[PDB]
Amino acid sequence: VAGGGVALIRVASKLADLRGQNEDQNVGIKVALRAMEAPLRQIVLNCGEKPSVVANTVKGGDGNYGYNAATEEYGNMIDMGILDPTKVTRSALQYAASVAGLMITTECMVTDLP
Amino acid sequence: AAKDVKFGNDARVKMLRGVNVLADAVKVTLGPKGRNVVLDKSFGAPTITKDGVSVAREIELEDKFENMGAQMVKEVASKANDAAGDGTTTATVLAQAIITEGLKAVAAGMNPMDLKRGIDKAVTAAVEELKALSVPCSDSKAIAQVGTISANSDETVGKLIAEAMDKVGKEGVITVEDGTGLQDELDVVEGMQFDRGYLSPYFINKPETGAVELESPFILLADKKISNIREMLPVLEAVAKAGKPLLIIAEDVEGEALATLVVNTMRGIVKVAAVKAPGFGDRRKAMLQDIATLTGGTVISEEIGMELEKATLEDLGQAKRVVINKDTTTIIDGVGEEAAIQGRVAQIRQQIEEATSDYDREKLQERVAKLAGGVAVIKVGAATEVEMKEKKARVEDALHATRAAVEEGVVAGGGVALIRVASKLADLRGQNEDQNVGIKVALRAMEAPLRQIVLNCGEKPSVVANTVKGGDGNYGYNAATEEYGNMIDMGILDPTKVTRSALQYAASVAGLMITTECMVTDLP
Amino acid sequence: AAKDVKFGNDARVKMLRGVNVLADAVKVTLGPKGRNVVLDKSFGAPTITKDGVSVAREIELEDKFENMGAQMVKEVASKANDAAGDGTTTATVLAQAIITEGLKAVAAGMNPMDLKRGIDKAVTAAVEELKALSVPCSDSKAIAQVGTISANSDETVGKLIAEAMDKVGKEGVITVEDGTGLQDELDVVEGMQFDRGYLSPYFINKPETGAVELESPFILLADKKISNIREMLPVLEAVAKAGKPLLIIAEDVEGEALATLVVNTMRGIVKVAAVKAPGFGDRRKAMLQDIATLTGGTVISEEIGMELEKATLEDLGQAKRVVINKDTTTIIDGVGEEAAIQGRVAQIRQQIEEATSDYDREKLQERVAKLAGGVAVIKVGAATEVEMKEKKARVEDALHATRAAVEEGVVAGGGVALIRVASKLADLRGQNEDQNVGIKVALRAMEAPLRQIVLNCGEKPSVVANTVKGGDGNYGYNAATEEYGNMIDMGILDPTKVTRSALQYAASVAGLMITTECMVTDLP
Amino acid sequence: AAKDVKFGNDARVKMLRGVNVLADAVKVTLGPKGRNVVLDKSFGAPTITKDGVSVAREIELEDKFENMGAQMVKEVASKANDAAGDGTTTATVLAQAIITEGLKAVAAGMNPMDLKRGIDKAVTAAVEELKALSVPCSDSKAIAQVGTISANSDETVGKLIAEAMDKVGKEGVITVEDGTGLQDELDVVEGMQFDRGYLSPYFINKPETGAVELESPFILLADKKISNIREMLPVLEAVAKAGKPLLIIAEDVEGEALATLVVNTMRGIVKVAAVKAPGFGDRRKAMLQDIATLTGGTVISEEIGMELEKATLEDLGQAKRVVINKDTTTIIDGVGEEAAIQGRVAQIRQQIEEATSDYDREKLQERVAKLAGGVAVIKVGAATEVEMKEKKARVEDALHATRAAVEEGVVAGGGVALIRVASKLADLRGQNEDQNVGIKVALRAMEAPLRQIVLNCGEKPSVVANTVKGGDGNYGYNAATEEYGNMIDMGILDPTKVTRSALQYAASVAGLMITTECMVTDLP
Repeated sequence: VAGGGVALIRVASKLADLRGQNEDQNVGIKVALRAMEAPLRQIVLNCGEKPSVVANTVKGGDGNYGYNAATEEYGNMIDMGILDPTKVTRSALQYAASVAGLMITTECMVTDLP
Repeated sequence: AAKDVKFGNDARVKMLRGVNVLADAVKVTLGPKGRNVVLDKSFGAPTITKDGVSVAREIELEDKFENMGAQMVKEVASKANDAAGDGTTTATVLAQAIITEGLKAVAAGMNPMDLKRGIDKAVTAAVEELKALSVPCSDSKAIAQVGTISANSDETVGKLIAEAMDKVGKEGVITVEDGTGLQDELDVVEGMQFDRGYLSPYFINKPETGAVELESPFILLADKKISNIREMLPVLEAVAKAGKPLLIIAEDVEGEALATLVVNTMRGIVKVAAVKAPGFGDRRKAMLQDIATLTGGTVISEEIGMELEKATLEDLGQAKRVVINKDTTTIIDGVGEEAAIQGRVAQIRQQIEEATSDYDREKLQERVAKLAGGVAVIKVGAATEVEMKEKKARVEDALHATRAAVEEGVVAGGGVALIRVASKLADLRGQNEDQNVGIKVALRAMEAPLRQIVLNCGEKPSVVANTVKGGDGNYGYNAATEEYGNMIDMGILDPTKVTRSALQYAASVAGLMITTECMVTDLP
Repeated sequence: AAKDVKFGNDARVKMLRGVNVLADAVKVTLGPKGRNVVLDKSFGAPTITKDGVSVAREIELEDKFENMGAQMVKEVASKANDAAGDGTTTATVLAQAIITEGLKAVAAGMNPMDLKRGIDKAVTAAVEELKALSVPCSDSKAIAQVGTISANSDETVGKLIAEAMDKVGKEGVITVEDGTGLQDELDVVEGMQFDRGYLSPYFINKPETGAVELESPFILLADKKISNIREMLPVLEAVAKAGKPLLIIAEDVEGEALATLVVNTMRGIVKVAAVKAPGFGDRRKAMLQDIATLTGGTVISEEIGMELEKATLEDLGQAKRVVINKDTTTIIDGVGEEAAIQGRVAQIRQQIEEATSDYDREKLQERVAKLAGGVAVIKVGAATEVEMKEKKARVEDALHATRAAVEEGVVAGGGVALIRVASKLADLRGQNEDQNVGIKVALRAMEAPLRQIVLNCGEKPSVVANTVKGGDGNYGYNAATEEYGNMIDMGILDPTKVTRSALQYAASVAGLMITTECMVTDLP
Repeated sequence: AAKDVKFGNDARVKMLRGVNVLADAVKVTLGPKGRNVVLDKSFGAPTITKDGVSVAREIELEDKFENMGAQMVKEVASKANDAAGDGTTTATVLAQAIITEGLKAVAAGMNPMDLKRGIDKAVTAAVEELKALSVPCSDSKAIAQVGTISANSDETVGKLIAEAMDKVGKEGVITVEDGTGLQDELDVVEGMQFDRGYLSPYFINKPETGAVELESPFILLADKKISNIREMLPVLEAVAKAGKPLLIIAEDVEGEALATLVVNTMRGIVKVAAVKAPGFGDRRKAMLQDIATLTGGTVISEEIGMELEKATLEDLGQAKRVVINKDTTTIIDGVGEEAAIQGRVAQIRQQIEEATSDYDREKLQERVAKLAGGVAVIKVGAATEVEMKEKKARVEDALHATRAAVEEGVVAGGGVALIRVASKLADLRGQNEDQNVGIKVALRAMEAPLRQIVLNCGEKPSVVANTVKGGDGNYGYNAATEEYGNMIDMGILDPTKVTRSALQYAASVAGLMITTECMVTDLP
């Protein structure tokens, strides 16, 4: 799928309608979606860019329309040669979400005294 | 002397941090199930109130910067209350909203000057989209209804207001006084009202309304500036006698004279208030005369060798009661001869028969109006002095809401009017992505009032907001009975003029702060 | 008493550190998208302004040294505003630029006295290279156009100014007052104006413009110095009567007398202002007379046994209104007999027919000019007192910019005039590498104004600057519409006199500070 | 374990603060009026040196972060000395320069990744602009001249080098040993040299040059990795006998075996050094043979059931002397039969007559070269052992500078070569303003070396720099005689290869640090 973190940002803009059983769960959704923009927004940021402009632009298009941050030029990511094995993007996300979940649901920590 | 200066981001969080204290303290009194705020008072027992206006008056932080922030939204938010007689708490919770997301967007790197224009546009639109939602209100059948709703449903009050507006017109002048017992009284008396406020607070003696008030006072009409009390002594100490308070109307009062008076008002040595003559130029000189005629007595203009010394007690004017606001002076019942005044209007009309212009005509038939219209004076009556002072309070408030609906109509209350107007502009866009955010920020903010009212009621803000955004028109949510429906029909409304004001004003300051880069203040 | 002394490098960073606070606080206003600066005010609601002049007036740091630094660029930067009625913020952001790189170069080991000369050269050149870029402005078709652009495009104002200059000449005297209603009035009255300022601030009562102002005052003309009030009592308390303010014109007022008066002006016990007689020598004595004739009344010169005691009330002068600036006294409408004044000019002309010199001739036909030219008085009119006081403000400002264009022409605004002048001197060199740096520093600095205006607009300073440096003439960048082109044609200009001023002044102080090795101040 | 992490700006000043200690301590040695640096030594009398290399070896700060910074420029700066035999101090003062203004620009808000590219460009250019300024050096008339200048003008040394290069070619192999008395000796012996360094310092025993050195040692040629000493015991203790040091050449030595040996070298129980066989693949296997033939003895490859146990003493190789550097092994005088070796070259040439490729051909005629070229061995002679050990030092250094000129030519010394190259690129620009700064920073930096040499001489850096930037070519400033002119002619030059190196390397680390955002290190 499209690299440079766009694959995620696209998938996110496609689920704006998604909802859950109650307002909390909705936030739960909105939090995860908001988060999926991090990778891209950081790549951009590392490049001394304007994260918001570039993110909104990518969220505007459809498909693998991304932003080759290497040449500051938008277009199709796969054609430009910027991609990531779907398996890694899926993994990174599922895993991140796993630990994120666990910690958000932690109430107690036990450890050794210094 | 030495100052402290903060810049950009640093200086902004300080302001926000400050306004948050203001907004959060004042917004818990918002909405039917609003909570109490306990205002400790110097010596005595605290004050428990739910009046946002009172809570804001006291708020004032310690950090010089945070204060400015809070002090800034207060200056404007009160501007809304002074225009429609209500909607301060509203304008405040609004400004907090705009400001919060706005400064959030700035940190997000976006441009300030654009977020601003984007906001002012989203508002400019909401205001027109609001005039359309506005249900008219012209037949005295409606006046009597709005005045009623604006007084916990006392069909008496509504009627009273109406009977009055009927005697002097919607543009007339209506005054409220204490009754002489059970049963209400109403009638018009030779009076007048111009747009001039007190030349300084302090004179105020009815902080309940924030205005001055004088019984059977004297009116000093002098065409000239006054900065030296030495010209008052002759005809000022002669007023300490008779104990009759004195109203000075002159082109203006400055420094020495003014300060000297602002002093004596607290030191009880004579209670006098003075304000600027109305208008300017030759017209001011003429209007000064109108007043004199209407209140009996004469004007003291240098133009004819008259000095404030060669002025006895009869040269002075006199009426049965005056009332000064932050920007309004109104003379009630003038000693003026009901025959001489009729003669002055004679001239003014034979001066229109020589109106070699259009502007000149209006301004003249605008003067006969004041001088010939008179003033309606409602005297609230009740069973006991308490009930009465209370009712006179409700009437005074209903008389305010009424005039705001008669001017611009009314709209759904409970904060729905705004939330509707907002859902109607989701398509709205601007010149660039920043300006678009500017728009989306303002729209998002317009939900604050409702979402808070709901929140104060231990509800689910989101559910209730979406539901209201679903319907159309004045389909709202009477938070008092947890039941949706038409707001106007349920009796939950706000004079369009106050909702428009609260918004325009909140947006004003929000904009200014989002576009501030530097703050300068004193060192602690 | 005990002092603190800092030296060389140590003492310099302190100044810079100080001027930076001044410059940064004031420059965020620069250009179309300028931001607001919130100035906290003792008691009341803060003041939100974008006026660089107001922001600077308040800045004053705590560190005794840093202050001097900031206080130093303010003394000069204001000198520019007093000369062309504008360009203070500019001169400031300029001095920051020069100073920053300059002290940077000093640390770099280079010589200070050379960096200076290198800078003064780069400037001396920029000023001539600026007179050339200057588009003339002499036909009243242009006056009426500049006056217009200098007032948000009110073609009325421009016209008004022109009609005035047409009556008294480009060198005439134009005064602005309040109107007597709708419609403007203009006409010339027997008046005069000399180059003398108030003998002390405080007298000021219109801090809005920083000047004095007296209505139908009295003018005391005494040829002699005055340091003892004991000579005023007879003819000063006699002025407390009639309440008519008093203007004292004497060779000079010192200590006891002066202080004693500066006191009473705040204590309201009589509002009087006094200034030094014009010129010096025998001419001063003669001009004093001119004034007397023009304002009716007589001069009190010791030369003939006259004492300030044997002076009644008619011996005194009198006019309908006076106005004192930091360096200008102007008498408007003199009681003087329109027949006696005509007789004085008789002498002065029969005294030129005996002009055994050239200098002597000019100075005389220079007096008839003042005494015979009179003064033009514009009375701004508007619909309401508010609109009017506002318009009168715009006219007063346009009347200033106009006179600065009539004298030296106008050039492209938005800071391009400077950036152009800079790109034209890239070849310029001096006596040694240091002086060359001196040049390059000043040139680099002349881009600050534009680069800031652009920056305030969330732009890319570099792109925009290079582009402007690419073209030629008044090819600029209207930052208000993000579109390049001819600045004069787009209506974005600045009187050459102000741009020249801002630059010359900024360079002055920048030079002085770069050449400072020691600072002495009080111990905290 | 627990670590300390610093970020961005915070972490950068730490590095800089660190590298500054390094640079300032090392640069005060620069050029002829270079000062001394006193290096305290554990027990004994301090060491007074002007050798920047030695001063840097010792520098190592306490603050974990600052250290890294200093430790980072050292890693690279030494890389320059290892490539051209000189130019470390240079590369350091350079890196300080780039880094200082660079991080200064970052704080100025500019982009790091751009400053970098701008710098690398400015360099990429300076390198080509340097190859052009480079005066060739091919005729043995020049070699003998450069070798001379690179030895305080001992025309003997220069000649000696030349006579040698003449026998083995510019690409030959030249060795320097102690002489057998007065008079120098030179001759070629059956030897060889490959690009493999010691498998670990410590083995080093001539820290004066930082290399190993063995007299009439044994050479162990085994095609295989070795990590277990248990395979050495049989043929290692048999080497403790005869006391003849041992050189192990195997595919590689790891852990247990390696460590075990690095131990014994300090514990005197046998002095052996080992290095990796040359090349890789089948060629490595073949080259291993070449060595064996050349040094008499055989290879022990598992491929044919041979074990490091069934290996006597004659199976082992032997030569008259070896020398290992950080990346170079060189065998001098092999026991190998001058008749058998001639037979091996027989095969290698009849293997080229079957060269079904081009690559394959070069790599083969590259082997005969090593195996048939032999090694030139210069034996410095002098009057006394002292004079001699000293001269042998000079020759060893001149032999290095010479080879760096023979490869890439020579350019003006005293830091002018760089300052010239810099003034030639003033026009150079990049894709954006940041990159431009990147360029300007690198150029400004290239003046450091000269400006320091001058400074060490109590001169006026600026004057002298501008003067040199005025002229063209190798017009420099012999700081030794305060007289300008042609540097090459005056005898002040540097092998182009070292100047190019110092620059490329300095720029490398400078870049990396300017682009660092995070540092992680151990907690104190």
